[PDB]
Amino acid sequence: SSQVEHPAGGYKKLFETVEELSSPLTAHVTGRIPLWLTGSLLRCGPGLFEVGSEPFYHLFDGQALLHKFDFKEGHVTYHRRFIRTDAYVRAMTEKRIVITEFGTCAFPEVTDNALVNIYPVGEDYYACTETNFITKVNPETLETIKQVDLCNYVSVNGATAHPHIENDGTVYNIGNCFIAYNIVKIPPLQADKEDPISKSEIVVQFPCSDRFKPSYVHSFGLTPNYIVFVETPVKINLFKFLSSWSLWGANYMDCFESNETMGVWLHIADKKRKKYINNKYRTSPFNLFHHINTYEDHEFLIVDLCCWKGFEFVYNYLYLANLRENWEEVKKNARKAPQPEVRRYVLPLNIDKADTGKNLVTLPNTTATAILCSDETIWLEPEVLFSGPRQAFEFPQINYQKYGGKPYTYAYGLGLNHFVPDRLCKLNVKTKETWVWQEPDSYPSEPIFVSHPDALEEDDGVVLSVVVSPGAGQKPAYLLILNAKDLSEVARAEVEINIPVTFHGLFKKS
Amino acid sequence: SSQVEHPAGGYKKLFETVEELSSPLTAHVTGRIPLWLTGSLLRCGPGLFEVGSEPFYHLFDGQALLHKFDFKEGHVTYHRRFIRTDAYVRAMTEKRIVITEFGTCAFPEVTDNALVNIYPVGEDYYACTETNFITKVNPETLETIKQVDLCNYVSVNGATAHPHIENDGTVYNIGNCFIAYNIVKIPPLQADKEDPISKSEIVVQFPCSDRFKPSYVHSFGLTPNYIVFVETPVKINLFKFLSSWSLWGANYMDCFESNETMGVWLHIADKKRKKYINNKYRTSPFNLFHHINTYEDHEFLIVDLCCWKGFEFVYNYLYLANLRENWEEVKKNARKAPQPEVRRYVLPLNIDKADTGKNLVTLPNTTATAILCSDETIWLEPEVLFSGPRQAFEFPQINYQKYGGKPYTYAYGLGLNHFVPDRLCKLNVKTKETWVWQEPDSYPSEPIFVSHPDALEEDDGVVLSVVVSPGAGQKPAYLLILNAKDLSEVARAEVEINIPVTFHGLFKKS
Ligand SMILES: NCC[C@H](O)c1cccc(OCC2CCCCC2)c1
Ligand SMILES: NCC[C@H](O)c1cccc(OCC2CCCCC2)c1
Ligand SMILES: CCCCCCCCCCCCCCCC(=O)O
Ligand SMILES: CCCCCCCCCCCCCCCC(=O)O
Ligand SMILES: [Fe+2]
Ligand SMILES: [Fe+2]
Repeated sequence: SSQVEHPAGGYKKLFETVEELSSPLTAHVTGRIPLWLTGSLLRCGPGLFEVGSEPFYHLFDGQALLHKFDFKEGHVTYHRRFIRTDAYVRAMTEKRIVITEFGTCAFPEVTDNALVNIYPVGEDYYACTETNFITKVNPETLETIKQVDLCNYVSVNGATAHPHIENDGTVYNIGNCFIAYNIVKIPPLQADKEDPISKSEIVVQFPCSDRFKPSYVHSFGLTPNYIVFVETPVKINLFKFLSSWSLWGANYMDCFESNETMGVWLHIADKKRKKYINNKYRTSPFNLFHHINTYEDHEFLIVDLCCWKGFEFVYNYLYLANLRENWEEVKKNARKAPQPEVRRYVLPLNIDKADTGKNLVTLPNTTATAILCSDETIWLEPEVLFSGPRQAFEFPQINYQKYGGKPYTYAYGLGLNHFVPDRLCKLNVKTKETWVWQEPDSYPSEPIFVSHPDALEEDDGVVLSVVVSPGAGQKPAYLLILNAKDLSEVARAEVEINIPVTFHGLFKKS
Repeated sequence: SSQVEHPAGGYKKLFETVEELSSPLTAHVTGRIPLWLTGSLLRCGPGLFEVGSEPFYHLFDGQALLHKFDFKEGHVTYHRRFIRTDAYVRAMTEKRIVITEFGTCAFPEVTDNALVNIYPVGEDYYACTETNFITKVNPETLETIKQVDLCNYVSVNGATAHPHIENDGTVYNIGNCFIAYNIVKIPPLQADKEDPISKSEIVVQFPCSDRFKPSYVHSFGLTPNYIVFVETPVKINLFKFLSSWSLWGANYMDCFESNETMGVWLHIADKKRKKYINNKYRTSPFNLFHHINTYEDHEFLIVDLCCWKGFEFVYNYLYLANLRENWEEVKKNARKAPQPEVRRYVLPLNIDKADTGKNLVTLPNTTATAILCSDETIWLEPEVLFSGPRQAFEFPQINYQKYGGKPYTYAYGLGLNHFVPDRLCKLNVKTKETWVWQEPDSYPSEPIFVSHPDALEEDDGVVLSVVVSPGAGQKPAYLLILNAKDLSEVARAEVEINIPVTFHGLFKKS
C-alpha cells in the first residue's frame, strides 16, 4: 500500500499537454546506470489533451505520444514524438477533434489513436490501441511509418493492446468478432522475408455468453499448451454500438453496460490442438484488465489476475475531470468504485463426475478451490495474493522472456492510490511478501523488468519506471532504475521537461 | 500455518477413551504460573469412544467429559468427570449404545450428550451440545445436577453451543424452529432469585430460505444493536429427519445435504427494536462454524468469520476412522475438502436505491465490498484476513468481556493441519500479522484468553490451552500458558494421564 497523501495535487501534471522534441535530450544521471543496460525503453501514452479549445474528456482519449529512453555506457537520453495517426493528422489539419475517441465524441470511422502500447511483429514495431488499426513505428527515430488495418488480414473487429509474444517471435492476440472471441496467431518472420501480418490467422474461437452483447476484453492468458480467456460482466451493447453514432451523439464509453447476474465465466482452449475445451468455469463478478501470468502445474492452470471487485465498469472513474480534482475529492470519488485485488484462480483440467460436490483443487500449496456442481458448472474461489483499501497493484510485469507461461515467483507493478499512481511494488506470489518504492509527490509508471545478462535467478535484474516529480526542488521528471531484488534505487536520470501519464511499453535490447 | 508433519500418528491419542478421576491431581509446573491467575479452566469434550464393543463413529459422538484446571497461588490441579446425561447413564445401565448420537445410530429420542461447551446462566453453569437438552453441572465438583429441556420454556427444536453472554449476564442464543430461526433471550438473575430459564423468550425471528429445509447453524453474531445470522448451504433435510428413524436406521449426519445454488445468505436483525431487517445480503458458498467477532463501524457491520470454502459439509471429514488414519492418509483425505479461510464481511445498513450497481462499502480501511443489484440483492465480497493451504485458523477466541460486539484488533485460535490440531495462533485483524506457537508431536486445544485484571490493553493477559503430548520424553498432557502479546511460553503444568480432544470452554474467575 501507499503511505502518502497528495494534497498538493501534483498528479494533475500527468494529464497536462506537452510538446514533442525535435531530437534527444540528455538526462542528468545520479547514481550509476548499469553498464550492461544497452537499448531503448519505449512507452506510449496520451500527450495532447485538447485540440485548441475542444477538450478530450477521458483518460484514453488524448493523442498518442511515443516515448524513448536510450541507455548506453551509463549515459541516458530521452526523446518523444507524437504518432502521426489519422486522428492526430486530421486534427492538426482541421484544427479540431475529428475522430471520435473512446470517451470524446467528435462533432461534424474508427480511431487509430495508438496511445496504449507498443510491440514487435517480425522486425517491425507497432503502436496500438484496442481497435482494428495498429500503427507501424520506427523505434530509433520514433517516426510514424504506416497504418495497418487488421480487418484486411483476419476476421476481428479489434484486438487488445496485450498480445503475448513467444520467444521465437510468434504473436498471439484476442479480439471481438461481430458473435465470438477469436485468437489471432501472427507467425515469426520466415526465410521469404514477407510481412508476417500477411500470414495471420484465427486458430481458435471462444464462445460468447450473450449473442448480442460481447464482453470487453483487455488481455488474456497463455501457457505452452493452453490459452485462457476471462469473460467478465462488462458488456458492449451492440444495439447502441452499431446504430447511427453522430445522430444520438455517442462515443465508445456510451456503449458499455454491466450484466448483473452472469458473474465471471472463465474459458480454456487447447493451444496446440487449436480447440476450445468445454469446461464451464464460473465465479463472482469482477472487472479484469491485466493478467499477471498463467502457468501449468500438474493437471491445473494457475491464473494470476489483477481484479476489481464488482461489476461497474472501472473506466467510469477515469474521466479527466475526476482525475484532475483535488485530493480529498479524488478519494471521495473512488469510495463507491470496485476494490482492487490480486487473485490466484486454479482451473482443474481433469473433471471427474464422481467428484461432484467436492473441491477438485488437490494441489498442496494453494487455497484456491474449484467445485463441481451437478449442472457441470465448476464454481471457483480465489486465493488472494494482495489486498489493500483502494490500493491497486496494477500494470503487472514479470521477467517475461524467461518466465511467461511458466512457474514463477515474482511480479512487479504500479501501485494506485484511489487511481493515482504513487508507488512501485514487488509481490512474491508464493509467500505474499511485498516491497514498496515510494517518494512524496512522485507519480511513477508501469515498471518494466530487464534481466542481467549473467542472471541465475528470476529477479536478477532491474526495473525501469518513468516518474513525474512536479513541484520545485526537483526537475519535472526522471527515469527511475530499481534493483529488482528489493526495489532499492540504483539510479535516476532526470529530464528538464514534463512527461505525461504513460500506460505500457517495452525494453528493446541492442 | 503449521511447520510440522505428524508421521508418528500421536494425534490418535485425541480419540482414545479415558477414565474419570475420583478427585483432583496435582499438575507439575515448570516456569511460573501467574499469581493473578485465580479460577478454573472448564472444558468439554468426548471421553468415551465406545460402549464395550459397540463403537462411536463420529467425532461428535463420544460421551461428554467435563474437565477442570484450577489455578491458585501459582499452583495447579486437574480434575475430570463424565457428565451423567441420559445417554451416558443409560449406556452404563444397559452396557450398550442406547441413544442415537450425531453420527452413530443406536439399535433397539434426542441425545443430551453435552460434549461441546459449557456456559453461565444466572448463578448456574450448563454443559451443552446443539440439541434441546442442556445439562446443569457443578463447576467446583464437576457433578451433574440436572437435565433441562429447552422446549419446556421456548419454541425451538435445538440451540447452539455458542450463546452470546452480555456483561450483565443476559444470554442470547439461536435455534431452528419446525419454519424459522428464533433468537432466545434468557435474562440475568433478578432480585426474585428464580431461575432465569423460566423467564426465557423468543425476541426475534429470522426467515428460512427453503420451507422444508433449514440451514445448519452453529453460532451467530451479536453487537449492542444488532444480531447477525449467516444462513449457509448446509441444509437439514426434514423429510429424512422426521420420518421413522429406527425403521430404516438413520442418524443426524444422514439428514444433511448441500444446496448447490443458494450460496450464503446473511441476515441482520435490530436487537433493541426486536425486528428483522429486510436486506438481501448474498454471497458465494461456504460452511461456517464460528463467528470470531462482530461490531458496528459507522453505518456498517463488520462480520469476521472462520469459513470453509465450498458447500460440502465439513463434518463429512470428521468420522473417527478417518481422523485415526496415518498421516499420509489423513492428508490425502483432506485434499478434496473445503478450504479454511478467515474472512471479513462488511454489511451496509443504509441502502440507497440511487447506488444500484455500485459498491456501498465506503469505509476507508477495508477491501470488503457490497454491491446493490437491481433485484435489491446486495452481493458481498470479503476481505481475506488469513489463508493457508489446509491450515485452518479455527476455534477462535478474543478478549470477549471487554471487546465482544466491539471494535477489536486481536483474535486467538487453534491451528488445524488437514483437520489435526497442531498449533496455537494469534491474528492481528487490522494488519494481518500472525504469531504461532508450536512444538513437535503436540496437539493443543482452543486457546482461551484471560485478561490481567487491571489491563487497559486488549492483549494484556494470557491464553490457556490443553495440550496432548504423547510419545515418551514427556508426560501424556499439560496445561499451556502463553503470553497473549507474542504467544511466548510463560509456563506449563504437566499431568500424568492422557486427555482426549476438547472443543470449547471458559475460564471461571474466583
Ligand atoms: N485502453 C482502454 C481503452 C482503449 O484504449 C480504447 C480506445 C478507443 C476505442 C476503444 O474501443 C474498443 C473497442 C472494442 C470492440 C471492438 C472495437 C474497439 C478502446
Ligand atoms: N458439534 C457439532 C455437532 C453437534 O455436537 C451435535 C451433536 C448431536 C446432535 C446434533 O444435532 C443437531 C440438530 C440440528 C437441528 C435441531 C436439533 C439439533 C448436533
Ligand atoms: C498510469 C495510469 C494511472 C491513471 C489510471 C489508473 C487507473 C487504471 C485502472 C486499471 C488499469 C486499466 C487499464 C489501463 C491501461 C491500459 O489501457 O492498458
Ligand atoms: C480439537 C478439534 C480437532 C478436530 C476437529 C477439527 C475440525 C473442526 C471443524 C470446524 C469446527 C466445527 C465445530 C467443532 C466444535 C464444535 O462442535 O463446536
Ligand atoms: Fe493494459
Ligand atoms: Fe463450536
